[PDB]
Amino acid sequence: PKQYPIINFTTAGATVQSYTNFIRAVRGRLTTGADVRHEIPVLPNRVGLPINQRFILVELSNHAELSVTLALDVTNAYVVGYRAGNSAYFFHPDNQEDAEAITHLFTDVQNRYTFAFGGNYDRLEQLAGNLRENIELGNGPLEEAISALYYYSTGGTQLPTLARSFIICIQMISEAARFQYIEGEMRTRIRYNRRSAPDPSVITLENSWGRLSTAIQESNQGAFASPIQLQRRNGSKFSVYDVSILIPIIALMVYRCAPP
Ligand SMILES: O=C(O)c1ccc(Cc2cccs2)cc1
Repeated sequence: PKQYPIINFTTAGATVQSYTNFIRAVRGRLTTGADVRHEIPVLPNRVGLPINQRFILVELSNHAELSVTLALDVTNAYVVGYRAGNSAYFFHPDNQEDAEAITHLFTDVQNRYTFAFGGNYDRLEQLAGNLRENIELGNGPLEEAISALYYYSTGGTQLPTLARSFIICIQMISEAARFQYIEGEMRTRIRYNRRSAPDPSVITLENSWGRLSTAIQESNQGAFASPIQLQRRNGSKFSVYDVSILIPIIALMVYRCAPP
């Protein structure tokens, strides 16, 4: 339709309800082409997906009324790049096909840049000089991340702050879309007007998203080949035998194959 779907969100006067509707809307657009036949939605297969269905845009704004737009890949719900003003910035794609795909984003803009680095946490934590466990999430942090992303395009933001801001945005949007549990953790932060880094329960879920997507889609009648290990709020390890307990926790999965 000329442009990809746009969801708007603002930190200005943000409430639990407004964040909830925002995440609801993002999931909606992510799952237009999803396989919703089983207990957990499966995002469209990367292979053969027409380019006009490949991305969604998330436009973020704050009290300062600065605006940036993130591009998310519908196949994994992950941020691939963003726009601020007349410039767009992309994470380093892993292959030639992904590199072609992003040429279809933000075609309007004068200035296009591809970072040397990918958008995985390991690398972003390195650039930020900060682990996820010491980077606070909440409305306040998201407000500041929006400003920092905007001012990267004017020379006002240094790369470590940019990376820290991506880590914030990805967790509060992509991971909240992927995980009802993480969305809920954000709702609590918004309710009580607090900012705090994610505990190990949030972090291991984020790290386990691909593995969980795999174990679930390769399960025998919903029971797992081998158990997957997660962490509680206090760091203690437990394991999960079957999908039952994960249906309320994971909202979307990356396409995975299945056995012979
Ligand atoms: O006991 C806890 O603190 C705890 C246990 C499990 C999780 C992850 C899940 C929450 C609901 C189902 S699995 C988080 C925190």
